[PDB]
Amino acid sequence: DIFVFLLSTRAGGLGINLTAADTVIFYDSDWNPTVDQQAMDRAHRLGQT
DNA sequence: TGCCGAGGCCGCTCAATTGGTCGTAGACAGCTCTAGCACCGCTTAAACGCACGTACGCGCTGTCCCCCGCGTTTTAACCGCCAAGGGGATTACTCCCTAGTCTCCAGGCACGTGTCAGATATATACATCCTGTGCATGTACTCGGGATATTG
Repeated sequence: DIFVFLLSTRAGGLGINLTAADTVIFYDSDWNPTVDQQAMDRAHRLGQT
């Protein structure tokens, strides 16, 4: 049902296991990488096909 | 110079108040009482309030005559302060005991009536006690002089 999830990277970018998402959009970006890497790899992980 | 070190602005997360919504349980408002006994209306023969010079009692008044007030300033320590120290008032936790609930259960006594008496009120006669008045001394007072106590 739910088309889109809205997150802030520091709140939702860790641990969350959002394997249901086909795609990721950053509306803005932080001065520090690694945050975004976590935010992406909490979709991109072993559960996906 | 350098470096950097120290420096100054902005999203999480938690923790009281605040206000909102849920549902349910006696307790409030109201009805009909009904029922009855007080309020009323209606007389009566009743007490006690009240509008009203005058005798006159004292509240208020025109005088002079003095202490305590009124004014000054030195000082004197009273009272305020701040800062430090010690503990004891305080806080937060864990174990514990009973405060509180309900429930059953009885009879103690506070409740109520049933009769009718020793009580106290009211009158008349009255004597007596008590008030208001008038009337001596006896003291408690104000003063002066000296002894004892106490402050500086």
